[PDB]
Amino acid sequence: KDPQFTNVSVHDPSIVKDGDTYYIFGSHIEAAKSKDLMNWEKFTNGYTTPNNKLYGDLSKNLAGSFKWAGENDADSKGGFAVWAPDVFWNKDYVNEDGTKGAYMIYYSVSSTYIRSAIGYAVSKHIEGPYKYVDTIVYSGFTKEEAYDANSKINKKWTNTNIPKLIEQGKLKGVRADWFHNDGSYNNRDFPNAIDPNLFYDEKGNLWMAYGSWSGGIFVLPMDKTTGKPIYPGKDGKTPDGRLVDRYFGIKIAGGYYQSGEGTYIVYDKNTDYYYLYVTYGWLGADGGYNMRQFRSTSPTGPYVDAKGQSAVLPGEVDNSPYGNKIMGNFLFERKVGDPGTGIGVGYVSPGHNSVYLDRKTGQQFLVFHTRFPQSGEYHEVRVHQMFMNKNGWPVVAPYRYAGEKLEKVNKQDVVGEYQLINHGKDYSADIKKQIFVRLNRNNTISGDATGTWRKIGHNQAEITIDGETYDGVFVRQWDPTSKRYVMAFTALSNEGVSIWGSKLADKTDEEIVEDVASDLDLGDTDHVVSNLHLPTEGTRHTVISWTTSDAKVVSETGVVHRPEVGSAPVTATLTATITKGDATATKVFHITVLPY
Ligand SMILES: OC[C@@H]1O[C@@H](OC[C@@H]2O[C@@H](OC[C@@H]3O[C@@H](OC[C@@H]4O[C@@H](OC[C@@H]5O[C@@H](OC[C@@H]6O[C@@H](OC[C@@H]7O[C@@H](OC[C@@H]8O[C@@H](O)[C@H](O)[C@H]8O)[C@H](O)[C@H]7O)[C@H](O)[C@H]6O)[C@H](O)[C@H]5O)[C@H](O)[C@H]4O)[C@H](O)[C@H]3O)[C@H](O)[C@H]2O)[C@H](O)[C@H]1O
Repeated sequence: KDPQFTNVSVHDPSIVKDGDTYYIFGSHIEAAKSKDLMNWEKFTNGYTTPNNKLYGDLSKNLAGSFKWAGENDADSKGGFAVWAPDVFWNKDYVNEDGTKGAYMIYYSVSSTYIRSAIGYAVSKHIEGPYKYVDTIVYSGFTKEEAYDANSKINKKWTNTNIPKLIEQGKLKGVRADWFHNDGSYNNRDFPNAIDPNLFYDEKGNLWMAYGSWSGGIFVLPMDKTTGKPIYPGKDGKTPDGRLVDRYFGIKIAGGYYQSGEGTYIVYDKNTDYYYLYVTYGWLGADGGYNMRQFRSTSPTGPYVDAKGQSAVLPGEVDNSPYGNKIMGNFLFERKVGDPGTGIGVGYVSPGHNSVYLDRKTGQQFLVFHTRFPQSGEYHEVRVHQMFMNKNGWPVVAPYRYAGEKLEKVNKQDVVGEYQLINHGKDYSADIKKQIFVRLNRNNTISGDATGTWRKIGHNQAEITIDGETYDGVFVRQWDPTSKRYVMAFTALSNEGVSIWGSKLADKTDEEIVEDVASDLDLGDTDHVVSNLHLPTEGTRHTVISWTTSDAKVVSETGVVHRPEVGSAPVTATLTATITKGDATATKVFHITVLPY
């Protein structure tokens, strides 16, 4: 009855459901399918060309886009760069043969941090092969003629699709503000055209939101029929002050060179909210990708967080205060004495997500790529279920989706000790690990934090710590370390902080110290040539202190002193005294140290 998982490495996944089957489409022409959001099979060949699984002859097909960026050019020297797509079924799209209905993949191509463009391709079948249509949004264009190093491409704006639009009367003409004084692209205020996301709204209209760092995230209204932007055509401001551009659209997030990418927007027909997901930080293992969360009553904004702050920054400022941090770097550390093996389950730089909102059950899933502790830049896809908390915010489940659903939750299954992770607001390469609290039968919270708690209705959690209230739900989770299903909670404060709870198994101190003793292993102590690592700490704050029988062979801290060449091997005995509260255990380790 244990869950089975089959993983795949798709960067920047973007989920879509097609009948019985779930599909995700990532960067680098990578894509996979699942029937259960747990077992994925990849079906693509990547950047292979031709016979490219998605695009066929990659270079000739998408050449309309590669005239501008993303092929053997600058940062895509000797390769391609096809980034962060989105895929959906457009029942309204008029084909080349007059019939209506097609799959659309909206993709990015890029060659610098600013020179890039969004284009799209259509197809009879969702697995491809897709067939180019147009290139609709450019960035990194210049006021006069110019070139990037190791690039032959004239960057002047007259090389984009802008002149054609000025002809068709869709734009007045070039906006001066797009350029600095030196005539270069003004990405302080204007976007980098990648990461398109396609969403329908409440009345069934189509929209594309897009962008990464630089000037921010923009949204454009989309002609359901052709697949092309209905450009604003005139500059202006939104009623609340947000920039509207004639070409780029409406600014809904970010700005002033700060991070933010992987836009995904969903209309919730029940809460009547548009939820904006965005990822902060830098994608690699030392860059700290966060996922951030905002909402608006309009698809155009203004999008705000649980604190009621704008996703659009006021200037070059720390962006970390803004947006619900719904997931950062974390590790449910498997300390000495915890069941299972390994370091525990953790993520490094999770993010660039899509969302699937099921029409039948109303269950919501978060879908993202992530790296892992101790694994460098290796990454896999992960799915976490989201549940709607009492304030109209989806709250993310602590663990990957394993078939769980909301249930009636009984108080006696909630009471106990919890490992708790508080994702906070700051972010870095720091991995956040658990503290130890308990939810007591008297509805107080004691341990590494102090406060009160309430179950409300079938499963609503309310957690109060030091005058902050975190609202979310109690829900059952798969803990892959102890290999059991566990009680868990996730809750969100109106500071936009998320806290996670995973319930430890019930144990008394006398049981903890004996679990610690049985787990405490120094490895092979028979042929010792290096220093030994002696853990001073076991699970649930158990102190482990050490003594040695002979400091000349090995110290209290595990530093060994090998005999000089041509000596007899030497031995000492290390004693671990293990104490949790009033309990005590002892374990002895016999050490043999080899001479040089
Ligand atoms: O073999 C069978 C199967 O294979 C196995 O599969 C495993 C495979 O491995 C995966 O590869 C995935 C890896 O990740 C890919 O990377 C992801 C893609 O690229 C991403 O690029 C995004 C970039 O990120 C952002 O950078 C952020 C930011 O933007 C720029 O900012 C700098 C810039 O400079 C400033 O100047 C301003 C000055 O300031 C003012 O004072 C002055 O006036 C101005 O002059 C400017 O303002 C600043 O913005 C910088 O880039 C950075 O700072 C940026 O948005 C993007 O450029 C993209 O998001 C993502 O898609 C990596 O390439 C790939 O290797 C495969 O997927 C997987 O299949 C499997 O195991 C086997 O079965």
